[PDB]
Amino acid sequence: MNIFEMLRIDEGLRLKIYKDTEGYYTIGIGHLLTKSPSLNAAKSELDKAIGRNCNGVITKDEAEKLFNQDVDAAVRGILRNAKLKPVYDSLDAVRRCALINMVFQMGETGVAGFTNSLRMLQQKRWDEAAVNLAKSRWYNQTPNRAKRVITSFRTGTWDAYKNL
Repeated sequence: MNIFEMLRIDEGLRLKIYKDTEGYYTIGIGHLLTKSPSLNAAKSELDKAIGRNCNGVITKDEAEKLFNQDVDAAVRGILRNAKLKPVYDSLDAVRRCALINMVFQMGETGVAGFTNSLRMLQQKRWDEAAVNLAKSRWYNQTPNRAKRVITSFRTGTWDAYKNL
């Protein structure tokens, strides 16, 4: 298992514009298009992102390209972030994947706000961190995905995904 397979399980693949769990316009593998209510604004962002008139629809290939960009940008963002970088550097491979997953879903800023949990991860207090991460809107809103990520941080194995 790798970061790509992990995120592909959590986000799915949709080739037509869709609304995410939060009601936002998305396409492909969790690629947020806009937080704006206008499907029109979404179709415009999409065309800008792909470089063609897509009419709200993309190919598998296009979805995967966007995905490659997003994962890359998620990693670069962590590495550039003063709060995130030190945590990432302290982690093992699997747990690094878990942090990338959170950043891909909620953006750098959102994850950097998990001050206490970040501190516990840095200290390698697995059980305490899992408990703290669960006390969040994130967990209450998308509990099955959050549990999967949390288990990854808790155990340092891919057990939560070997099911799936």
